[PDB]
Amino acid sequence: VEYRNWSKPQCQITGFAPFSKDNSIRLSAGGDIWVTREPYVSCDPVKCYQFALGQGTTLDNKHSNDTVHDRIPHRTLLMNELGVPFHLGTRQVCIAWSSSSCHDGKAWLHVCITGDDKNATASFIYDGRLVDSIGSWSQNILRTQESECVCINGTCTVVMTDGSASGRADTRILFIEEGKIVHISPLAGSAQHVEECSCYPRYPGVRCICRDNWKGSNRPVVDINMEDYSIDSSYVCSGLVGDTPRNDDRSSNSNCRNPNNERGTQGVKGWAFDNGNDLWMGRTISKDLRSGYETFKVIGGWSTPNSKSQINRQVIVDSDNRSGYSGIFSVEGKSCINRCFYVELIRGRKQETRVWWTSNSIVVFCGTSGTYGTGSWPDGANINFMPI
Amino acid sequence: VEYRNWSKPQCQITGFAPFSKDNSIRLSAGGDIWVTREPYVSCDPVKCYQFALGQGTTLDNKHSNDTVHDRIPHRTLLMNELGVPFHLGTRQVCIAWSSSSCHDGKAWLHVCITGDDKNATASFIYDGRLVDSIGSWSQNILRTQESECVCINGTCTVVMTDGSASGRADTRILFIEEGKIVHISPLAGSAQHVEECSCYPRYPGVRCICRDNWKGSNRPVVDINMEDYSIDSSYVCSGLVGDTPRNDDRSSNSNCRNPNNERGTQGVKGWAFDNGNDLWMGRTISKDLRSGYETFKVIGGWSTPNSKSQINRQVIVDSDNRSGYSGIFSVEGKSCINRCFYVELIRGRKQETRVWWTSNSIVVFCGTSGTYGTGSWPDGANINFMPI
Amino acid sequence: VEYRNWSKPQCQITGFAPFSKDNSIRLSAGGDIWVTREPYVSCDPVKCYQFALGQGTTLDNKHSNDTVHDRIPHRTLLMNELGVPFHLGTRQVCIAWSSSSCHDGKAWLHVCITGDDKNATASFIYDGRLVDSIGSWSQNILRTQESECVCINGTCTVVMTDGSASGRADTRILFIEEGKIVHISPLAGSAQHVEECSCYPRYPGVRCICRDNWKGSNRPVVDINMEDYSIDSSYVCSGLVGDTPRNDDRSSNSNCRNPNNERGTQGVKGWAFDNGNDLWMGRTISKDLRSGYETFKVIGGWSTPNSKSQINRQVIVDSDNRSGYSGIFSVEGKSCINRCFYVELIRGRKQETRVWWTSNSIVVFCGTSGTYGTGSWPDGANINFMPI
Amino acid sequence: VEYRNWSKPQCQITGFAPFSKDNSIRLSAGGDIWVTREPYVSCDPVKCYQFALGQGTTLDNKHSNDTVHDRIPHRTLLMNELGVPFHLGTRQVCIAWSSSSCHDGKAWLHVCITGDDKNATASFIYDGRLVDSIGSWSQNILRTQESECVCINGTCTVVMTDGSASGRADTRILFIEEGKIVHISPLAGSAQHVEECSCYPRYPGVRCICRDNWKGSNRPVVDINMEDYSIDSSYVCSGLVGDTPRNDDRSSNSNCRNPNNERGTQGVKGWAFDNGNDLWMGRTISKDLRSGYETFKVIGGWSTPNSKSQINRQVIVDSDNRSGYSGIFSVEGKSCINRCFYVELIRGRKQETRVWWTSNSIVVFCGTSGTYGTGSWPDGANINFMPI
Ligand SMILES: *[C@@H]1O[C@H](CO[C@H]2O[C@@H](C)[C@@H](O)[C@@H](O)[C@@H]2O)[C@@H](O[C@@H]2O[C@H](CO)[C@@H](O[C@@H]3O[C@H](CO)[C@@H](O)[C@H](O[C@H]4O[C@H](CO)[C@@H](O[C@@H]5O[C@H](CO)[C@@H](O[C@H]6O[C@H](CO)[C@H](OS(=O)(=O)O)[C@H](O)[C@H]6NC(C)=O)[C@H](O)[C@H]5NC(C)=O)[C@H](O)[C@@H]4O)[C@@H]3O)[C@H](O)[C@H]2NC(C)=O)[C@H](O)[C@H]1NC(C)=O
Ligand SMILES: *[C@@H]1O[C@H](CO)[C@@H](O[C@@H]2O[C@H](CO)[C@@H](O[C@@H]3O[C@H](CO[C@H]4O[C@H](CO)[C@@H](O)[C@H](O)[C@@H]4O)[C@@H](O)[C@H](O[C@H]4O[C@H](CO)[C@@H](O)[C@H](O)[C@@H]4O[C@H]4O[C@H](CO)[C@@H](O)[C@H](O)[C@@H]4O)[C@@H]3O)[C@H](O)[C@H]2NC(C)=O)[C@H](O)[C@H]1NC(C)=O
Ligand SMILES: *[C@@H]1O[C@H](CO)[C@@H](O[C@@H]2O[C@H](CO)[C@@H](O[C@@H]3O[C@H](CO[C@H]4O[C@H](CO)[C@@H](O)[C@H](O)[C@@H]4O)[C@@H](O)[C@H](O[C@H]4O[C@H](CO)[C@@H](O)[C@H](O)[C@@H]4O[C@H]4O[C@H](CO)[C@@H](O)[C@H](O)[C@@H]4O)[C@@H]3O)[C@H](O)[C@H]2NC(C)=O)[C@H](O)[C@H]1NC(C)=O
Ligand SMILES: *[C@@H]1O[C@H](CO)[C@@H](O[C@@H]2O[C@H](CO)[C@@H](O[C@@H]3O[C@H](CO[C@H]4O[C@H](CO)[C@@H](O)[C@H](O)[C@@H]4O)[C@@H](O)[C@H](O[C@H]4O[C@H](CO)[C@@H](O)[C@H](O)[C@@H]4O[C@H]4O[C@H](CO)[C@@H](O)[C@H](O)[C@@H]4O)[C@@H]3O)[C@H](O)[C@H]2NC(C)=O)[C@H](O)[C@H]1NC(C)=O
Ligand SMILES: *[C@@H]1O[C@H](CO)[C@@H](O[C@@H]2O[C@H](CO)[C@@H](O[C@@H]3O[C@H](CO[C@H]4O[C@H](CO)[C@@H](O)[C@H](O)[C@@H]4O)[C@@H](O)[C@H](O[C@H]4O[C@H](CO)[C@@H](O)[C@H](O)[C@@H]4O[C@H]4O[C@H](CO)[C@@H](O)[C@H](O)[C@@H]4O)[C@@H]3O)[C@H](O)[C@H]2NC(C)=O)[C@H](O)[C@H]1NC(C)=O
Ligand SMILES: CC(=O)N[C@H]1[C@H]([C@H](O)[C@H](O)CO)O[C@@](O)(C(=O)O)C[C@@H]1O
Ligand SMILES: CC(=O)N[C@H]1[C@H]([C@H](O)[C@H](O)CO)O[C@@](O)(C(=O)O)C[C@@H]1O
Ligand SMILES: CC(=O)N[C@H]1[C@H]([C@H](O)[C@H](O)CO)O[C@@](O)(C(=O)O)C[C@@H]1O
Ligand SMILES: CC(=O)N[C@H]1[C@H]([C@H](O)[C@H](O)CO)O[C@@](O)(C(=O)O)C[C@@H]1O
Ligand SMILES: *[C@@H]1O[C@H](CO)[C@@H](O)[C@H](O)[C@H]1NC(C)=O
Ligand SMILES: *[C@@H]1O[C@H](CO)[C@@H](O)[C@H](O)[C@H]1NC(C)=O
Ligand SMILES: [Ca+2]
Ligand SMILES: [Ca+2]
Ligand SMILES: [Ca+2]
Ligand SMILES: [Ca+2]
Repeated sequence: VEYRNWSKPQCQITGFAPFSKDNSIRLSAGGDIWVTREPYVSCDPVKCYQFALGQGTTLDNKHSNDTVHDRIPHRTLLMNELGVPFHLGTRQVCIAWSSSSCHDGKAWLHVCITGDDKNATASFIYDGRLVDSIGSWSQNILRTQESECVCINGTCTVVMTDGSASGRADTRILFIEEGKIVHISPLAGSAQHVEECSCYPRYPGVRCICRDNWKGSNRPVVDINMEDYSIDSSYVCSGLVGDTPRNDDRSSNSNCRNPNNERGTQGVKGWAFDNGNDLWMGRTISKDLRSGYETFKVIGGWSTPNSKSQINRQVIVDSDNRSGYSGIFSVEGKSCINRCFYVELIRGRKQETRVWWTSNSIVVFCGTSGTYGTGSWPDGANINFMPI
Repeated sequence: VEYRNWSKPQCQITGFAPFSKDNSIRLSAGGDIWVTREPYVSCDPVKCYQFALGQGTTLDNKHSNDTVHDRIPHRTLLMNELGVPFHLGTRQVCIAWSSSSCHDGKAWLHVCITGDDKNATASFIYDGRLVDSIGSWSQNILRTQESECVCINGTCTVVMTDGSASGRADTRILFIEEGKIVHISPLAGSAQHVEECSCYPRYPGVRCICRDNWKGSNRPVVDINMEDYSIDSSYVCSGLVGDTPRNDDRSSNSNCRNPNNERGTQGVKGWAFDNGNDLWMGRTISKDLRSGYETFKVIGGWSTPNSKSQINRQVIVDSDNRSGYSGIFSVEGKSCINRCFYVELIRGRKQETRVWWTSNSIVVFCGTSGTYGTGSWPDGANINFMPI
Repeated sequence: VEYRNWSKPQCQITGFAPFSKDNSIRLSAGGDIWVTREPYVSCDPVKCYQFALGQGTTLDNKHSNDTVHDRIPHRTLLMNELGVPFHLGTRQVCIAWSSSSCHDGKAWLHVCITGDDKNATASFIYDGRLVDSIGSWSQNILRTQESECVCINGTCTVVMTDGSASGRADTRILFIEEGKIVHISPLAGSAQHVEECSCYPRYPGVRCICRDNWKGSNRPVVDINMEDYSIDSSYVCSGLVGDTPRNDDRSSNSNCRNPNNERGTQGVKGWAFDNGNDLWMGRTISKDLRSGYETFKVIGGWSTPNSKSQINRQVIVDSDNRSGYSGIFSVEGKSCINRCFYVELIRGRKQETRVWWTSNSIVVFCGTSGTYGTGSWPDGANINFMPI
Repeated sequence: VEYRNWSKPQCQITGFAPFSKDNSIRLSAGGDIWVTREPYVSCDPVKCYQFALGQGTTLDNKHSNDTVHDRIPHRTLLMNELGVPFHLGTRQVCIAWSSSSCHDGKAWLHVCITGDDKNATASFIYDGRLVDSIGSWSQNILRTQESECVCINGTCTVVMTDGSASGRADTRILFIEEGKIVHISPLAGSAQHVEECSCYPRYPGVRCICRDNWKGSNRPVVDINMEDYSIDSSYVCSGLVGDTPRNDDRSSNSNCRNPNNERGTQGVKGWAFDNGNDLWMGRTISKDLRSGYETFKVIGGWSTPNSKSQINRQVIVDSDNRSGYSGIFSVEGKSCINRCFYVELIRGRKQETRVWWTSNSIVVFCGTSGTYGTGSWPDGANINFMPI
């Protein structure tokens, strides 16, 4: 067994093709299914696994009432082969209300965060053993990715932040070998706020598109040099802009360097990735609510301040259905490495009031160089049939 | 690990012996079992797996209401070891309302089709990764086998069609190596309509008996030359005729070359395979409804226009119980390769009105050169005990 | 991987020690558990599996009503690691209302019997593939062991009978290599009726203690010569006598050669095994009903006509609780091969009338050369808490 | 595969970091979860498994009524990967109302005890086979660890006791190779009563901190010489004292040699381990009830009679929530071997009267040399939502 070094060209893609859907909410109205949120999928070298933070309860269970809250001591990271839903025989890999897992070629790495908001501890579990831990540096909710970390040659890097949600915060990128933190680098460059990074191997680096929860509608870019541990950061040039709230494409802007200050506050985890000077990306279809999801290529989106020429758009969840968080994940192919993404469909409170729980389900698509058609693949549950 | 090349004689068979039954509908009245239809079983070199398209819900779940529909975005391909039923811990291998999976010696191939009827996309998942995709060529429901594809020396072939259901349609046979489409051949020869092929290794070719949904009660034969990618097609000579609707054996005909035009429209997936000049086959016992299932050898059935001398018949599901789709699957034996088949028993709407769901269960038999007796092995559920 | 040849001394045993209990009936009042009967456990070279014939339904399911019947088309052989109960994710290995499985060192062999009582077919599934089949020779319920077959050097032998239940019947011992029947030997020697053999490796032979359902309270002994395929048969000498109905030890007899004709008709599957001139055995504690279960050594029980000196008795299920079938299974130890047994605890109709189902649970003990104490380990379900 | 010899330094630890929580009671109000108590986790060389004694029933099942009792014939040892809860597909490894499992590098060892209180039998199951058994020496509840045994170079040692609960009792330490008892040593040194040892590898020995159920609030220390089979025993020096009932730190004492006689009677399984002259330990936060759980280092706690200087304390379950038994488990790390612990959170009767069952759930932490924060991770179930 050898370490993953990811040195293969990114595959050229034409757009995305359907890959998986687990249908957890339709099934919960006739089965015992875990209540979850912040899902993600990561992939070892032979097969793919889906993950999620559970709320320590199943949906048709009175303990699902008020699961809107993001942090309780009972949240654990659930892990299953991609496609098998979170039934009662699923494994709780660790205690966590914030996580990031990745496989380095030889074993899985899970960083799990639980604890008091003001004094959280992050555990680094590697190959089944606890190998290290870190406590909260700014005493205000130590958080992380909520999607995959990425390892090159034995070192896995994860980006975490502690500080204000909508204010200045402290961000450090950690480099860890076999579960042991081997270096910590503070954020550098121009990003003003960084939360939930969606990171991906871009040999010899790793690149992350994150959430700016303070001043931007455009998303931050964090660049990690795996050899010097140097960090660099900017914003995505695309004038099209992927966070929610966002302005609307007529009036939206990005200059590649600062927060655009257009409906800056709040956000949603998202992804985007480069292809030459172009950008492939997804965002919700609504500019105000987390509804619908669409992906497209922005010609010039990676390199020209404000480029808004779009092409190859695809609807993934129509605008009348709910979406949520989304992230990227890379699968190594035979000749190139491909990029795929998952989009969390959340259901329940606060937006839907008939029930007292909050849960999600997932749908995931992978890049393709072939051809494809059209569709909309939403959650599917009829809220009127659900246990409340 | 090496590629399956299937070069071994077909085993001589005497008839079929019982092999598996999963009992999914009896169990659904006291367990959480997936709602499914279009089942099939395929087999890797060490063990056999059963598959089916689920309706993204379990039976005792309000979302099972109106599952009569064949295509919704929530259908996924379910996969389990043959014999373990589709309980909540089953894996949804991909998104699909039409599929075909096969194992080439080294990994599984799944072609999954989802999307808009007018603009569907077929994904080629090989060894866990998405490796290729194709969009709809005639903009009218891209569909495929619904049973096993077959691979020889590394190339797997699947036959798909897009076009009218009962009208002229476009059929292409795709050759794919490691998930990547390496050639596409249009249908050739005399078949007029080809849907749902039941294909099997017949070294160095592959032969398929399909469904003619427009003008025939006799079934099409598609012959694929794995070396030139040439396609040839005809109809099965047997005057006995396996599609449903069918005429009745007194008045039924087939001339090996054209649709017989006897109750042509509509059909049901079926199988049949050759043995010298003889034909082994199964069809429903009713000539109008999908009820009962029987298998037999037709002396001369493969080679003489209209041969109707039957022998070795076996009832598999008596004529008072429901059957459905059926297909073939080959298992490599020690000295010869054997042929087996599965018969889908559907239950629910539209035929049975007490409940609002539609689901199936399966029973599967394998060829045998030994001896056997008689029986009838139907679904078994008492419709009056079912959740509605 | 090599073939099991069982050539190691039988371990000297002092009595039996507790080994497993699966608690299927207590659990069925709060879980979806398969309805089953005729359980048995067999063991491959690394681990042990428990088996049973299911009634194609779970207990809290309306289809469990009237499961008293021994043969319906929906019965399948269930198989799980010893100790995990038959939950909905269990595998139905084959269709069968009568079975026998064994592992020959390299793969499992399952002989499964389904079909019409007057024309049943037995399938020989080996290593996942159907490899052979046989039809009913006397047209009257082809039946077999209901416990483990045993293989030595590649050949597995099973004993089957077809004929009257309580009358003269036809018994053949089949020798099968890799799933293929390689020889069939008719019964020889003095046994008058042979049903349900409990067989065990006794290098270079196999010895079986069976059920005489016509004229005996003493149990038949069938001896198979694996090298000439010769069969020999007698009755167990012990005057103590293990079938139920039985007379009572004061008035019971056995002369090692003929049925004792003491409450001959009917019976129950049982086991017994030799140790020098002694006999280790188990029987129900009642001489009329299948209640309680006790094991003991009968000094001289193997060799002296009528020996009744008992020693080392152990109660396994007290006389106020229900028991059922019981059988033997051998596990190869490090220096000797040990003998273990399972005892089926049945519940439900006809004896208990509150519920309409019939099911069992199991408890299993293994030989030991150490020390042990006392106990009673019954089913445990309170019939008043059960779903009816 | 080679035998575990545990010869690596203990890792230096700073305190404990969160490791797993299975949430079995919240889940039981919406799923079929086993009723259990006396949990523990043990770990083979690649991964960790959690264990527990089940009460042969699930919680939402009428058979859970009155599960307060510690010994019934239906209790079995359950075993799963750490983190997957005891759902219906869990394996009952053996019959037992008292257990101890450990992995010696090459296979698991399970000592299981069932039987009559006055005449219990302990089975030694090794690598799937029963290999030995022992009967009760003092005819009064043969009991054992209820947490992991530990093996060095092929020999596993377990400590068992038979005798009075609160009175003089007989304790023997057994040494077993491959499931076979190879030597038995009676307790020696100064401990007066020894129950439930929490033992750990301390090359070349094994050290155990146990429960003194007769005369002490301070816990016994048992030292096993793996080379001479010599036993030595004392009490933990720490004046802080970990059993419950206990006096309170102002008035508590320990002189390293005798029971302190401060609220001696009764107890609770616990752990503690040495680090130079210091002691790491956990105890309940209440000195009277099993509520809350806290861990800390006692400077001088291992070597100075009565040392009470505490430092590094951590709350694990706040004082307003229930805790229970706790034990230690060692995981071999890359350069040193680490120590981890589990704390059983019990719920139900007798303390909580709304329901009629008694069950537990677990939370587990592992040592860490890094940093950490604060939290409280209790069971979580709202007793008013539970099935009764
Ligand atoms: C968890 O477990 C516990 C304990 O578990 C064990 O419990 C049982 C269930 C076992 O089976 C095990 O499986 C289990 O593990 C449970 O707790 C128990 O729950 C019981 C109820 O479920 C409760 O009540 C008991 O239950 C027993 C069986 O369930 C009964 O036998 C018992 O009563 C018996 O004796 C009674 C004597 O009076 C008798 O009463 C009859 O009724 C009338 C009442 O009006 C008597 O007299 C009146 O009669 C007429 C009118 O009809 C005249 O009226 S009038 O005055 O003129 O107007 C009479 O004059 C008047 N009498 C006067 C004035 O004196 C009548 O005479 C009686 N009949 C006779 C023939 O005597 C009754 O029929 C029974 O025979 C009682 O019901 C248990 O106490 C309770 N135990 C504990 C420790 O809690 C838990 O419930 C479960 N539950 C859960 C959820 O876990
Ligand atoms: C079957 O399935 C296939 C695959 O899904 C599908 O094809 C894809 O269709 C989409 C939708 O049309 C294509 O994406 C669009 O691409 C155009 C750009 O392409 C045109 O122009 C360039 C040069 O500019 C030419 O080279 C090219 O040949 C085309 O002529 C974009 O402009 C589209 O974006 C606009 O439209 C979206 C809605 O479709 C808006 O939401 C978006 O905001 C953009 O609108 C803005 O700009 C417009 C002017 O530029 C303006 O008019 C609006 O008001 C607004 O300001 C979109 O990206 C995609 O590329 C196709 N993919 C491929 C591989 O062919 C089939 O359509 C489908 N058919 C059916 C029946 O289902
Ligand atoms: C125990 O189990 C065994 C195995 O299942 C079973 O044996 C099988 O029985 C079936 C049913 O009889 C056999 O199949 C029939 O085969 C005949 C042909 O065989 C006869 O004729 C040939 C020469 O022609 C001889 O060589 C041979 O020895 C036989 O004499 C077919 O004719 C049968 O088909 C007709 O009957 C069917 C119903 O059985 C109809 O549904 C079908 O439509 C056919 O009918 C048409 O033709 C008839 C004249 O040809 C006419 O009379 C009708 O009106 C109609 O027009 C059928 O294929 C099978 O081969 C046996 N298998 C083996 C290996 O022996 C036992 O019967 C079973 N016994 C019991 C008690 O359960
Ligand atoms: C703790 O746990 C241990 C292990 O379970 C247990 O020890 C076992 O006890 C049983 C029950 O006593 C023992 O089995 C009995 O063995 C005697 C024979 O042994 C005696 O005699 C021989 C010579 O004959 C001596 O060598 C030997 O030392 C003994 O003195 C059998 O006779 C017993 O069978 C009779 O009793 C049964 C009930 O116990 C009846 O059901 C059975 O039908 C037999 O009765 C018939 O014969 C009797 C005269 O022979 C007559 O009196 C009756 O009316 C009837 O006609 C039985 O097999 C077993 O060997 C012990 N095992 C070991 C390894 O020691 C402890 O007893 C247990 N203690 C407690 C308190 O739980
Ligand atoms: C964020 O998370 C971190 C990690 O959890 C946490 O840090 C830890 O805090 C705890 C609680 O304070 C620390 O443990 C205490 O340690 C002191 C000893 O340390 C002091 O004194 C020594 C020399 O004596 C100095 O070297 C050292 O620098 C400190 O000044 C203990 O005394 C504490 O025990 C007493 O307090 C407990 C409650 O905290 C009592 O329950 C216990 O019974 C002890 O009380 C008794 O003695 C007292 C006098 O000694 C007396 O006043 C009482 O009345 C009573 O008689 C305790 O062990 C731990 O070491 C810290 N860990 C690390 C790695 O730093 C942060 O506090 C946390 N912050 C927030 C906001 O959440
Ligand atoms: C650790 C934690 O609470 N993370 C939460 C984050 C933070 O609130 C934002 O990043 C602001 O910092 O976002 C969510 O609330 C959200 O957008 O739905 C969900 C997530 O659980
Ligand atoms: C992709 C799709 O809809 N396939 C469906 C096909 C087509 O309708 C026919 O092939 C006509 O083209 O047949 C069914 O309707 C049927 O016979 O029960 C089921 C199946 O789901
Ligand atoms: C194949 C079959 O029906 N086997 C059944 C046998 C036969 O009836 C007897 O062997 C008489 O032949 O015994 C049972 O009825 C019984 O004793 O409970 C159960 C079993 O299912
Ligand atoms: C074998 C057995 O009954 N063990 C039990 C022990 C003993 O009672 C004590 O060790 C006194 O000997 O402790 C418990 O009761 C307890 O503390 O909750 C639980 C456990 O099941
Ligand atoms: C088919 O494969 C087998 C097994 O690898 C090989 O021995 C045989 O020669 C091959 N035959 C052909 C015609 O490819
Ligand atoms: C312990 O085991 C390791 C791994 O096999 C070995 O290298 C080491 O030398 C052993 N040490 C002792 C003291 O047995
Ligand atoms: Ca924002
Ligand atoms: Ca037709
Ligand atoms: Ca009899
Ligand atoms: Ca005490």
